Amino acid sequence: DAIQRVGVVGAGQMGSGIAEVSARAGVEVTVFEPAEALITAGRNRIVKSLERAVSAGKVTERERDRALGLLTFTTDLNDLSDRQLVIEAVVEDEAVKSEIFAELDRVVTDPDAVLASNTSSIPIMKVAAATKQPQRVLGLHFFNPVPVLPLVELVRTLVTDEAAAARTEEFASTVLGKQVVRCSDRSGFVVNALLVPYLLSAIRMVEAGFATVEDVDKAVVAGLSHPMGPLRLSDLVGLDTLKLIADKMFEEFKEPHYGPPPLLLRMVEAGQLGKKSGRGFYTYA
Amino acid sequence: DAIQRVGVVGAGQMGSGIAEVSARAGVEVTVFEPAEALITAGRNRIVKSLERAVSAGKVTERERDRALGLLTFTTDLNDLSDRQLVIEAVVEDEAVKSEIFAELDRVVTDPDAVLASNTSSIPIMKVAAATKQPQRVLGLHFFNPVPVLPLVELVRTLVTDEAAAARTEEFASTVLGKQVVRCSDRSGFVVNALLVPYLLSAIRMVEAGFATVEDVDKAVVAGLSHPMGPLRLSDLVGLDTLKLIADKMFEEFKEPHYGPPPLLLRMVEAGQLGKKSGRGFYTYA
Repeated sequence: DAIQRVGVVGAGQMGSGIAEVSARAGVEVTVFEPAEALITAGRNRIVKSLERAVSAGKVTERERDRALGLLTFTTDLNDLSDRQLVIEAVVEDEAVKSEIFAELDRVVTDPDAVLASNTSSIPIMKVAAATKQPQRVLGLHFFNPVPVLPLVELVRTLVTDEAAAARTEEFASTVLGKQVVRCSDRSGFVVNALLVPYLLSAIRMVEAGFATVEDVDKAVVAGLSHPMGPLRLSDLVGLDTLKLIADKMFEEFKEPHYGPPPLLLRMVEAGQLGKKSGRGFYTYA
Repeated sequence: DAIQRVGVVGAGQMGSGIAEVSARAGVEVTVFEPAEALITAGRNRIVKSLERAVSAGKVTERERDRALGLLTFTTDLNDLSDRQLVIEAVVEDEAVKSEIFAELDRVVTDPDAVLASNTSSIPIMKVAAATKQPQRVLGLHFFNPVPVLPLVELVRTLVTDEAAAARTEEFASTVLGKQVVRCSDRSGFVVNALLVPYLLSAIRMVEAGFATVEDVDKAVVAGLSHPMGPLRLSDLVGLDTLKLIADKMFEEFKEPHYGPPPLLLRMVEAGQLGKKSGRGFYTYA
């Protein structure tokens, strides 16, 4: 019934956060990547994250050691054969995700197991259709920084098994201590679908010279009590990431207000991607 | 150069808020309503407000009385003749605002005086066009609760005098302690033009059964760290106010995503206006 054996495929920012929160909650976690370079970069992310948490008095030294003791890193996909829940968080590319789900579906043989994707941009039904048992597949969508933000979106396809969804929801709630939000398999789900068009409209105001970057952000923090204004927040999301979600939402829904504005296109093309490149709507030193 | 004598036209929720914060800032304030019944309603708003604020530790016993000491209520518009700044916050109706601004213009004779509108729905140029000195008119847009939210929008028309704008900005910053955001005379200004399409998009999600009211609000609070989710917030803005602002944005810009969705229309027709009627997206006892 209950989930004690978790697998994670991918060890970027999101994959590393998902593995960290699962190990800190006391679950056995196996992290898979195809190459030794990617394993070591993933392990180093988790080690550094946990070292910061210790320096700030949020986790003890023994907690940190216990978490690391529950993490197993491997480049053999067969080490995932005994998992009850596997979460995929790799590059946002349809063909790479389909190949990984075909191979997970063969290797992970427990009929009660769940195969979940963290994707923001590929429809869940498309990765489910890569498997021989599509009823085991769903969306489980997390938010950076995964160890802090207490939310997941749980996305059922047309064929997701009801009992698979209930097991996953109970895991996210009872083990990870997160709030669970349900929705249908539609581009952007709930959170991104409200957030991205709002950020785009702010970018359009700036582009049309209707208000400055500083005044838009000021107006939102003071008037709406958000922690951060939309241009600052676009910079944190990443302008390339914002452009990709916007492109997928336009493709699905065809309404022009979902499409990326010209200023955003010009900034992505110049390499002005926000905080991660050193500049977007603001400069980062 | 410096403002010490302020007039407020109207004593509903916004006008009483504007008078309170000016009196607490140590400026002299005359509040005007035509009918004596409206006057008593206003004083009581302000005394309740100042009491609820002494209750929760916020202000020295005598401050409350210094503030009350600086407020004068009148049913004679000619008492506003000596005002340096007059702020109108009456019913959102073009023909009513026009009459008031034409009279104000005749009564206030100082050429350096400023006549300002708190309106959300009428273009500032239209109320300016009703006066003989249009260069004295601008928008000064506050946000409820006015003694808490530290923001105003300062909206220049095509003809607002530079000196009038700079004096008004200095009053808002230096005297009221508010942040000041500039923009042009366009439906929604900055804040409402970002907020309202975002709220409408949440309502469309609810209407299509894509996610529940509680799940959308949960996702925004946990996911985006907003203090309040969009349907809770709609209930607090008022669904009638939301419909009015959406109607004007649609008339100005003609893009369908600015128009009010059918669920919002039916709710307003049913008298389900949010917190103030006892029911909107949620029930209030």
